[PDB]
Parts: sequence; C-alpha cells; structure tokens
Amino acid sequence: VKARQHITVRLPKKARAMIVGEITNVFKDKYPIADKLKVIPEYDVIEQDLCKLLSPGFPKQPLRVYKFGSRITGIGNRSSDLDLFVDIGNTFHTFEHRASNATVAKLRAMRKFFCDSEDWRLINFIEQARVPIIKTCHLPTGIECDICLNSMGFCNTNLLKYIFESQPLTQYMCIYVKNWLERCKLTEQISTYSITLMVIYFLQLQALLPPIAMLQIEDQAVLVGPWVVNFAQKSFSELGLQQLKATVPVIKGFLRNFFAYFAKFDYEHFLVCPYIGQANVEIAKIERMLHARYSAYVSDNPECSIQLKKPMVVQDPIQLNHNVTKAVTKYGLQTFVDYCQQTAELLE
Repeated sequence: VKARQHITVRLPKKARAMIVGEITNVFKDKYPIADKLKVIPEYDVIEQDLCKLLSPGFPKQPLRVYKFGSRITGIGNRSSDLDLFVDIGNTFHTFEHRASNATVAKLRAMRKFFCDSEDWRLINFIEQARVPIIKTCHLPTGIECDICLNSMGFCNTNLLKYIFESQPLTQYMCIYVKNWLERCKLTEQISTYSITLMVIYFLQLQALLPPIAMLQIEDQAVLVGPWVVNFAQKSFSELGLQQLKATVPVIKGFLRNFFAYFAKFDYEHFLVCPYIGQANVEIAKIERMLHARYSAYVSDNPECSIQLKKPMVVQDPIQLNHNVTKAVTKYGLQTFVDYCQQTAELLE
C-alpha cells in the first residue's frame, strides 16, 4: 500500500464473497452460536481448574477469577479464545499504567504452575506489553485461554453485555464486522474490541445507544484507579431510545451506513468517542471534555495522557487514557478505509 497510495487497496476476495453473498448467515447461523457460547459447562471447569492450580501457590491470599471477552459478551465463535482475569490479593480496583514488578512477579510464578501441570499447555508468556498476559491451552476442554492480572477487560465486558442486551442490533453488527475484519486480514492492526467501540459510537450517532458519560452521572462511582468502571443500567425507554427488532433489512441498512461512515471519517482531526457519544468529537478538544478524575490523573502524570498523535484514535469509554488503535499505521488505516468504501458499495 505504501507504494501506489493512489490505488484503492482491493477488497480481498474472501471478504468480497461474504459481503455480496446473503447477509443471512449472521442472523441465522453465527448468532445462535455466539449466544450459546456466552455460557457453556466448559467455562466452569476452566475456572475451577485455574483456582485449584493457583490457590496452593498463594495459599492464604484471596483469589477470584473473572471471565470476559468476545465469548462472554456474545459475539464469539467456537475458535475464540477465553479471556480470564486472575485477581490475587484483591487488586481488582488497582490500576497500573505499566505492569509493576509485583504484577510481573505474579505472572512468572503462574508461568511455572502452567508448565508443570499436565492439564495445561503453556503457549506464550508476554511481559513487555502494556497488559502482560499468559496464553495457555486448557487441555481437558481444548479451549485456549488468555490470562491477565488486570480488571479493565472484565469491566468493559460488563458494559458491552448491557449494550448488547438493551440493543441487540449492536450484537448482530459486531458479529458481522468481526468476521469482516478476519476475512480482510486486518485483525493484527485492528482488534475485535476496537471495532466493537466503533459500532457502539456509530449507533450512538444514530440515537440508538446512550453516551457512556450519560450513564455515569454521579449520584456513586466504583473506581479502578482513576477510571469509573460502573454505570447506571438505565432502561432505554427512560432515555427515549427505541429498541429495534433485528431483521435482515435493518441490519444490512445500518451496516451499509456504518462502512460508509468510517470510509469518509476524518481520522486526522476526529476520534471515535463512545464516552461522549456525539458527532464530530475533535482530537483538539477531547482532553478538556473528560471527567475530573482524568484531568487530575494526567496533571499528576502527564506521560499517561491519551495518545492522540496517531493515525487512528479510538478511545476506550472507561479507560479514557487508552487509544485502542494506537498501533494502527497510516497504511493500515488507508487499507481499512479502502475496504470500508468498497464494502459500503457492495451493500448498495
């Protein structure tokens, strides 16, 4: 792409076949699967085996495991990983900008337990990452597990569940766009979670979802460091938000405008902002628009402000200092815009 920037990157054929093909597969086959995978017996086995394995290593330390990720929110497939947050020592409400020594120390002790155990196969141990994780395979079930010591993923999974349950069209669209991302081979640049926040933002602009900020009007906040992770589970009827019945004409119509919107989106001056949920949130004005806990945190820690000087800015609505698409390149962004344009055309 870097060469021949004047040429629209051709939509990969695998993606073209799916877009031009009936959109009914999501409505009829992939959705029932995603809904079933929110809960299955295998999840209980994994948690119980994880506790049995880790409780001896930290014997009098309190320990709780949390499920989260695509499987739990209802947009997963049978090959999806299972994300797990292991909380040792009631560290749920502690935010670490960078993984502390204790966090890396815990993860190394856990690395050893997985290697020694016959029920687990250690896959990847990553310690030089914003969120260090352990990747293992639970051999009894075959499910690959992503284990972290950070609660933020669990908190936004709870938010997504409320969004999907309140407005199922959101869930249908995320499944479609998740599959679109894989067939476009863009998963390394743009995560499933990033595209979920983009769908939520787009629906907010269609007055079908509330701004996350409007769900956090302090009456009392629950905090992970400086971040407000709880939200008011307001009925949509109270906010005048219509709950649409997801049908194939609906979904296709909103998907067309979704791809159209982000094909013409001005990524140089604006950011995807589900926190504010308003149109045309300027990169220049966003930091003034955040809540007081953010302003206090960056004032004390300026190096922890959101990374706005990147080609693509998608702000996490809870961890307000995190740009989920900070690693996207100019050519990764162009590729995504080109695919969006060609995808919008194929939906009429």
